[PDB]
Amino acid sequence: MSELEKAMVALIDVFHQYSGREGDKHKLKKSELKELINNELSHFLEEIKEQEVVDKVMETLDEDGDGECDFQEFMAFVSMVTTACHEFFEHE
Amino acid sequence: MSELEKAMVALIDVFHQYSGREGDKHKLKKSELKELINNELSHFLEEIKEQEVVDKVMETLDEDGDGECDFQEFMAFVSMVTTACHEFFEHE
Repeated sequence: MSELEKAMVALIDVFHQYSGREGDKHKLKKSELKELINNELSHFLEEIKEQEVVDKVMETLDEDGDGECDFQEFMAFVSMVTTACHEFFEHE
Repeated sequence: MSELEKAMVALIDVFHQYSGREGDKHKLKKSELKELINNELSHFLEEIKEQEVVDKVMETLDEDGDGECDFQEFMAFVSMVTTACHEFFEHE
């Protein structure tokens, strides 16, 4: 019944879901990760002030596009992008 | 209407709330951060296999206990701890 719990804990669910799709149940794919952000989230993205944060995770993302991601990797990857844009509390 | 959106985006809300408590509205406090994790989350914690992940963020947390945290800092800090415990998809 809290914010970080229902929300943060909900993230742990996405991995059990998206990753629970195919046989694997503890490893994602650089493509399902880049898609996880530009698909599930993709909404408050406008100019992206942290071009280095999104270009850093998006770079390693398009750099391999041939391996799989982990749970701590797709986790620290979804947070950096959700914090890239400077305006995150102002949606007028 | 997605998992990463309602969840991940919900996190951006916690900062606008917990931090929106006092005058500041874009900076948390090492104490409200450590409390943000052990207060809002605190639930699926059992043995914590990543004693280094929780001891790493919990160390810098109890190391300063005198400054304030940012939004990308409290963000990458809440993800590392929610991924510290190895068992995150098995709650029997």
